[PDB]
Amino acid sequence: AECVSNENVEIEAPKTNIWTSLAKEEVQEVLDLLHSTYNITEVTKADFFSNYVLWIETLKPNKTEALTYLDEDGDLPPRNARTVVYFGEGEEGYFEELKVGPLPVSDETTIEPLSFYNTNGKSKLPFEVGHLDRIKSAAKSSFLNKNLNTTIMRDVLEGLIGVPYEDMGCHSAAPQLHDPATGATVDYGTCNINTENDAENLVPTGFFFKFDMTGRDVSQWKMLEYIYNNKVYTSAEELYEAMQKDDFVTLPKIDVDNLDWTVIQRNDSAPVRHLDDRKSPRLVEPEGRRWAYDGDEEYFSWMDWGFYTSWSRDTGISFYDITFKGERIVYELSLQELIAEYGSDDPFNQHTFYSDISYGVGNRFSLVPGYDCPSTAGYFTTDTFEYDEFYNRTLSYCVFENQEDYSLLRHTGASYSAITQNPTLNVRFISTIGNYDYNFLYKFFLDGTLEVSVRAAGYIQAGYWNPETSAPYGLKIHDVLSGSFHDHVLNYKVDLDVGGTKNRASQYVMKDVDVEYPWAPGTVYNTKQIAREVFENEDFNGINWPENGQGILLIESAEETNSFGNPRAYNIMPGGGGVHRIVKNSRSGPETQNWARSNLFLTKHKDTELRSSTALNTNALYDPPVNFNAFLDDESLDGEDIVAWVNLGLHHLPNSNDLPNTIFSTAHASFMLTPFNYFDSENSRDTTQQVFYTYDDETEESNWEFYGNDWSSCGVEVAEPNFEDYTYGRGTRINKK
Amino acid sequence: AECVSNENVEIEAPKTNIWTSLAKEEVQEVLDLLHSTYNITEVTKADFFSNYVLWIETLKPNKTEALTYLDEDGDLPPRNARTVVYFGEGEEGYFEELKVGPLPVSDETTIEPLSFYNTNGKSKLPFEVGHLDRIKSAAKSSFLNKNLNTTIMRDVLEGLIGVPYEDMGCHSAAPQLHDPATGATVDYGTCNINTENDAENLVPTGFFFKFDMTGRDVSQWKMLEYIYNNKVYTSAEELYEAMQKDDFVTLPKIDVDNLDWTVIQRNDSAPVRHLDDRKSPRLVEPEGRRWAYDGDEEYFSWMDWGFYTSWSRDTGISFYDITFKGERIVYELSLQELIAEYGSDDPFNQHTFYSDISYGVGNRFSLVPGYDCPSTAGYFTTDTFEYDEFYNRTLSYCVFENQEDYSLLRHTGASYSAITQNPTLNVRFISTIGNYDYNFLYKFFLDGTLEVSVRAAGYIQAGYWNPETSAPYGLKIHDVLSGSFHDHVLNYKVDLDVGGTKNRASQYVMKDVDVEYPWAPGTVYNTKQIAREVFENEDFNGINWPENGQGILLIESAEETNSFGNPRAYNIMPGGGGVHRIVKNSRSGPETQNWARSNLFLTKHKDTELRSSTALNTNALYDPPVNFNAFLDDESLDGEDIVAWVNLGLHHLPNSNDLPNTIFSTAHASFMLTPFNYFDSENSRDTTQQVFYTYDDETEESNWEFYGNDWSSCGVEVAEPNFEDYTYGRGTRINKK
Ligand SMILES: *[C@@H]1O[C@H](CO)[C@@H](O[C@@H]2O[C@H](CO)[C@@H](O[C@@H]3O[C@H](CO)[C@@H](O)[C@H](O)[C@@H]3O)[C@H](O)[C@H]2NC(C)=O)[C@H](O)[C@H]1NC(C)=O
Ligand SMILES: *[C@@H]1O[C@H](CO)[C@@H](O[C@@H]2O[C@H](CO)[C@@H](O[C@@H]3O[C@H](CO)[C@@H](O)[C@H](O)[C@@H]3O)[C@H](O)[C@H]2NC(C)=O)[C@H](O)[C@H]1NC(C)=O
Ligand SMILES: *[C@@H]1O[C@H](CO)[C@@H](O)[C@H](O)[C@H]1NC(C)=O
Ligand SMILES: *[C@@H]1O[C@H](CO)[C@@H](O)[C@H](O)[C@H]1NC(C)=O
Ligand SMILES: *[C@@H]1O[C@H](CO)[C@@H](O)[C@H](O)[C@H]1NC(C)=O
Ligand SMILES: *[C@@H]1O[C@H](CO)[C@@H](O)[C@H](O)[C@H]1NC(C)=O
Ligand SMILES: *[C@@H]1O[C@H](CO)[C@@H](O)[C@H](O)[C@H]1NC(C)=O
Ligand SMILES: *[C@@H]1O[C@H](CO)[C@@H](O)[C@H](O)[C@H]1NC(C)=O
Ligand SMILES: *[C@@H]1O[C@H](CO)[C@@H](O)[C@H](O)[C@H]1NC(C)=O
Ligand SMILES: *[C@@H]1O[C@H](CO)[C@@H](O)[C@H](O)[C@H]1NC(C)=O
Ligand SMILES: [Ca+2]
Ligand SMILES: [Ca+2]
Ligand SMILES: [Ca+2]
Ligand SMILES: [Ca+2]
Ligand SMILES: [Cl-]
Ligand SMILES: [Cl-]
Ligand SMILES: [Cl-]
Ligand SMILES: [Cl-]
Ligand SMILES: [Cl-]
Ligand SMILES: [Cl-]
Ligand SMILES: [Cl-]
Ligand SMILES: [Cl-]
Ligand SMILES: [Cl-]
Ligand SMILES: [Cl-]
Ligand SMILES: [Cu+2]
Ligand SMILES: [Cu+2]
Ligand SMILES: [Mg+2]
Ligand SMILES: [Mg+2]
Ligand SMILES: [Mg+2]
Ligand SMILES: [Mg+2]
Ligand SMILES: [Mg+2]
Ligand SMILES: [Mg+2]
Ligand SMILES: [Mg+2]
Ligand SMILES: [Mg+2]
Ligand SMILES: [Mg+2]
Ligand SMILES: [Mg+2]
Repeated sequence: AECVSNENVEIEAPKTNIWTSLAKEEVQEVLDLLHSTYNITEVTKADFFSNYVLWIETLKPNKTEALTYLDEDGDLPPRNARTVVYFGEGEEGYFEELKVGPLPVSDETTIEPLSFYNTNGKSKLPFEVGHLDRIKSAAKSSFLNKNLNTTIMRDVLEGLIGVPYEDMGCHSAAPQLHDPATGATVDYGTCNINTENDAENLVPTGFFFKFDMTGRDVSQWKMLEYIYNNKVYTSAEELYEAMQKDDFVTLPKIDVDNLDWTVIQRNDSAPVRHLDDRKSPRLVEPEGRRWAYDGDEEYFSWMDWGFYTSWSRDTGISFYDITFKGERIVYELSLQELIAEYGSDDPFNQHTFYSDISYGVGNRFSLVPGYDCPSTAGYFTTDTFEYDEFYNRTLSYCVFENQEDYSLLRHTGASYSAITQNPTLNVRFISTIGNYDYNFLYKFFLDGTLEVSVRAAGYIQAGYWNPETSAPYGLKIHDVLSGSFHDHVLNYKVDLDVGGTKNRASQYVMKDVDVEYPWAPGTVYNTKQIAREVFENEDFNGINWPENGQGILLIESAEETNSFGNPRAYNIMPGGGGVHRIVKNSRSGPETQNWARSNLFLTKHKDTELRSSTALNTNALYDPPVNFNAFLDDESLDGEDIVAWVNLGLHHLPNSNDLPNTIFSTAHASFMLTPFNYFDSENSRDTTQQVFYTYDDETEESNWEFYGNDWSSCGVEVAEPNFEDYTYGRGTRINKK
Repeated sequence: AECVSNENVEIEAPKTNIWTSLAKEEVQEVLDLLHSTYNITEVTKADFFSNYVLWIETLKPNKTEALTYLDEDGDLPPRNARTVVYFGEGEEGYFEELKVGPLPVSDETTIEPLSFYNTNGKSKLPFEVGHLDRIKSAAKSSFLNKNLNTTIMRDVLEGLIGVPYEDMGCHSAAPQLHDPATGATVDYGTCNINTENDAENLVPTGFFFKFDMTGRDVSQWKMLEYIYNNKVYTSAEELYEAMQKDDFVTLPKIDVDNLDWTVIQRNDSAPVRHLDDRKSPRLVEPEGRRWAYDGDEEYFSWMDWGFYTSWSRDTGISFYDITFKGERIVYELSLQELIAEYGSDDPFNQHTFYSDISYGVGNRFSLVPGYDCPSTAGYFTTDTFEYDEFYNRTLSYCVFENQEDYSLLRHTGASYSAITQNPTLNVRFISTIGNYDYNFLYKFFLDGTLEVSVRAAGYIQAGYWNPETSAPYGLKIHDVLSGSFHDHVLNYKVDLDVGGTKNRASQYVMKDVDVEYPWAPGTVYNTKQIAREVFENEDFNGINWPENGQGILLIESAEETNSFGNPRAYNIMPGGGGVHRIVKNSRSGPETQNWARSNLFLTKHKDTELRSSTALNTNALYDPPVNFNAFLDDESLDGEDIVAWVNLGLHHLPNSNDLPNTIFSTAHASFMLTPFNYFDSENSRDTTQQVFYTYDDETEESNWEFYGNDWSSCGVEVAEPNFEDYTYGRGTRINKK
């Protein structure tokens, strides 16, 4: 017979999602007010001397006002926007962050400089250290074409590289290099062979350059150097003349006629593996979906968990008010930043230290149904605003229930077997940022554990292989290609509030010790002990996971205990990828990413310490809007609202197993938040997704208790995914405007 | 319409499984020959002065003869049995290992002392350090009853504990403590309250004792001490008299009337979570099974992988001749040992250092269909022989194809999206050894990566909570219960043969370094580099995973390279649980478990270094059959057949989340073996389980390429698991005898 079908369930959220992105109408009201207050130019007509709007987004509520609303019948917090506007109308240009609110627009609405979350106390970001925005990108591109497409440079480039200028693409290293001592801003760059399949990163040419881009007048910008085979030339003419001499060394050129090694998808001439003409397995829901949601509030419930989601252009998804069995465990869980920091012999890769939130993690592409998420997933639409357009992104994140490949627990003994299944709620989004594809997963378990993970895939940023200098910095993975060495590091703000806001952070340290026991006087034993140590103060050094795993890190309630006197706690448990930066002192990130140097940091919660990086950090090398180290000022954590800033990372040394692409299976990092004396007992025991088998010794009869789950054979339709809902591109745009 | 069904596929193995367990007929021939050669007593009639047979199993072939057979058209290696026989007919008793072969029995068959794989050079294990076999267990049990069930001790026990002798169970700590300097063998013990649900480990009484069990004449065995509240009494009478004094302290007694906190299975009075009245998700195979097997040879194929399995009483499953795309990567992969080493204030837990292979990992229970493995799993029968009976164990291990919850790789760019699914082959067995349930998984990926993992669940071995002394060694997790601190450590023999047997082991060390580049003279940069270092010699210290993950460990072919000159290699990549023992010098395991002190060891392959522990190790504290450290003798590894002995572990400090049972989700350890320059490229690209989506900019049309996989909706039957095949117990026995 047919399996019993049930419909998807919707619920009403306990409260309003006060963290949600601005509605289209709210964005429009703000943009309209900006246009009536200032002389705003459309981005498509703008230059460095115009004013124009970049960003308009929710300025999220402060925590005390949010908690009063959620927990104590408080007023809705004010609805405010953060906007970022470039002002070029003055003697000097700058970006300024402005607060617009409250909303909706009324006679109470104002526009004010906004800086409370910037540790440097400034609303204004100087032009020299400005955002690499559409206007600056276009200016740089035009400048490079002006220099590289001369009669002489066309000849130089074709001579060295083997293809004409039209067949390559030249571009600039990030971040830019502004020197506050001299005022100069310089930048390096390289060229890569053009491909039809987005594989430019696998065909770097080894031709480099350096330019001065100081000031808002591009007529004063100048090429400083051309660099090739580790030699520096101070003009096109010098390099051209050097190339005419008999002693000139041209390094091996890329074979542009044979690029099949860069292609990801199956060669349909390839043999099929045995049985690969059968479809692989599918997850199904025989009795329908087991999580519920409020569509308007983006509030989700599953097996006694509840939470709200929010979306930003900078970072993608965040979670607020994460509750389990009716108690908040985490106020805010939010990815903060992702860096990719390269080491190299060459002046492009050695100057690459990406801030992915500067580019945007939340302004990318839809998920591919059936492949990126299981076919049983539900999909959600989010939005952003950039440069005069509201972007609606369908299939932006997905929610699905997995059946994990192992049971949650079991035991066999005393003539019974008791086994509990392990269904999990899963929230995923994937951000493809140029060459990289980052896969973010949040996995919730029946006992109250949550696992946060990331996997990376996509094309690597390789480098040109110069046998004389490249070997310390990468493996030779193709004829003229190095797998350039880099660190990925990701910061998560984990605002645990265990048994209320007032908490303590502690560690149980494990050690071997020699002891004598009262029951064997005089006999020394080498044994092992625990010792609880309280993290009394913010530690500038952060916390690194202990050698040989010899410690357990807790966030404890300051006052609440379980029935046996233990502080209610959650354990922050590292999984794979518990690594931080190798490099200590980067010229490409002196002060911009100071959270990335230890595994984790504990701080006192502050509304002014909203975020560990900003989209405005990356080029502001010495005076970024947020210098994370400002948070670390030795404050007591001993009965305080604590935030853990937890890092995941990978030291990536690409090899053959990264061509044509890196794989997600071995590029993985995760951590868990797991109850530790948070209850009196383990709290999955109430699930019905378990079996109790008993055997009677006398009667020789077995009994199976399935707790209302009928495992009898039944028929289902294995449904086609919603492929028709997937359209390529970075969201549907509506110009405002 | 209905999904297209296909039948399970069977294949013929390339060769015979020369590692397989003895057939019933082979065991019978050996037992018959032992009975005709020696005076053998049935185990049920045996004592310490009898001779009797314990074990009869395959003595696996040596490696060179195996490889000649597999690869070079060699003869089948000789078919031999290892037997272990207790001989008590002499002046002193001992166990002896004997080789019986070749088989089948003929005039060529002999019986010889067997010791080549014992580093101590002995076939004979003295009685004092003997196996804790059925005969010795029975003698100890009888001795304890003789002492503890006297009129005086019945009164002492009821007075201190609160229930009569009939309502408790008293038992001995493992290992025993034999002192070679004096010849004495002693042992500690405790008592636990009897339960109906195998939860005795949650109700330890805090009553301890110590006895001398030296020699084969039990009439000379003597109780030495009773220990209670950290006080030592040298007789029952002394303790009884102390208990009559007004100043005697009786510690708080267990509440035996309220033990519901020990119960695993659902309380059907408990509320149901929202939507838990719907069945959780199921994995299905819409087009049938995609792995094949040879049922007689226990040879398995999946997506270009091949391997044979073997089963032993000591360790469970092993893998031989693991091939990927027609090349052997691993000759032998075999779990070797699992230890559980406790630290405590009390003389039971402090003297607990289990060797789980002494008890047997491969002589346990069947898997529960649908719960222990997915419903799409296939199940396999294995066998053992112990104490006159051949045991056939159905549902002993399972094989299934998972769909992992994340794709293997993807990329979006240049108007396409390319995503590859991540189906994996999975081989599981579960060994429930008393209180512990160990879940072993071997997971194979499309690119040639394999992941080895373990998860633990079941009841903890807790201890009595004495407020005066217990706190350094555990948390108070119930009214009179400590979560005793312990290490789990597991050893795997990983005989990688990368591009042949002759290999090198290397590490790429990662470090930050200050450098000056030729293209910026005089400017110092702090960057990062790699350096390849060869492990030239066996290192007595072993290898511990590097701080901050700053290294990659390889097994390289000595001679074979890929097309870019890199040695073909596999990377041994740690996942979670990359920990080793905390304790350094245990009185309960001085020389018996010397592999457990570092994360991994590399040695030169030897047939005499078959195994890192034995079932005969645990009580032989100073002179075990195998002392692992004997393998570490500074031999060159620089172009040699290398074996990696890889450890997984957990430092377990039980908390509330371990009552009533530990959970598998957070008690996890794993490592991966992943290709590293082993090919020229990443080798999943030929799978059909991928999609290539393209978008045409001009025509505004999308195209989907599914490589022959039809995702159209189709009907399937979701089948009932084979629950009828699950019978409780540790295998069906046939007495031989
Ligand atoms: C959320 O909490 C933040 C941080 O406590 C609040 O920040 C405060 O915002 C006000 C403006 O609304 C700032 O006042 C301004 O200060 C400048 C500089 O002295 C002064 O010139 C202006 O006239 C104005 O008074 C205030 O400095 C700032 N506090 C901090 C510590 O930076 C914010 O108001 C809170 N948000 C909401 C919605 O309540
Ligand atoms: C597999 O390899 C092992 C290790 O190389 C071989 O072990 C050898 O086994 C023979 C017995 O079959 C041992 O010979 C005996 O030595 C004793 C002691 O000196 C002697 O008294 C006996 O008369 C006999 O010669 C030999 O010592 C042992 N080698 C080592 C290094 O321990 C084993 O034979 C191989 N198995 C197969 C099936 O070929
Ligand atoms: C607005 O700025 C533009 C130049 O960006 C200028 O031409 C125009 O006069 C300004 N508008 C007003 C009303 O002054
Ligand atoms: C580069 O110069 C060539 C001729 O010298 C011209 O045809 C082409 O349009 C130029 N490219 C760009 C992008 O300006
Ligand atoms: C496809 O396979 C053919 C034949 O093996 C090979 O020559 C070619 O390089 C492959 N093409 C691509 C695009 O991968
Ligand atoms: C965003 O997309 C959703 C789903 O298609 C739709 O309901 C909503 O109206 C869209 N918003 C706008 C203003 O386009
Ligand atoms: C075998 O041993 C038993 C004692 O275990 C003894 O009674 C018997 O005489 C022995 N058999 C022979 C044939 O000597
Ligand atoms: C213990 O002694 C009691 C009486 O003193 C007796 O009834 C019981 O059978 C004894 N138990 C055992 C296991 O010998
Ligand atoms: C079952 O639930 C009842 C009511 O909550 C409780 O009193 C009892 O202790 C539970 N029993 C078991 C066996 O867990
Ligand atoms: C072991 O069990 C399998 C499967 O039930 C069966 O085919 C085989 O005959 C059994 N072996 C013996 C000798 O009982
Ligand atoms: Ca907090
Ligand atoms: Ca602080
Ligand atoms: Ca080897
Ligand atoms: Ca050696
Ligand atoms: Cl300012
Ligand atoms: Cl090339
Ligand atoms: Cl949906
Ligand atoms: Cl302590
Ligand atoms: Cl700066
Ligand atoms: Cl011997
Ligand atoms: Cl109790
Ligand atoms: Cl089966
Ligand atoms: Cl090197
Ligand atoms: Cl010994
Ligand atoms: Cu990478
Ligand atoms: Cu444990
Ligand atoms: Mg909205
Ligand atoms: Mg009011
Ligand atoms: Mg208002
Ligand atoms: Mg509503
Ligand atoms: Mg506060
Ligand atoms: Mg067999
Ligand atoms: Mg012959
Ligand atoms: Mg023969
Ligand atoms: Mg056959
Ligand atoms: Mg050899």
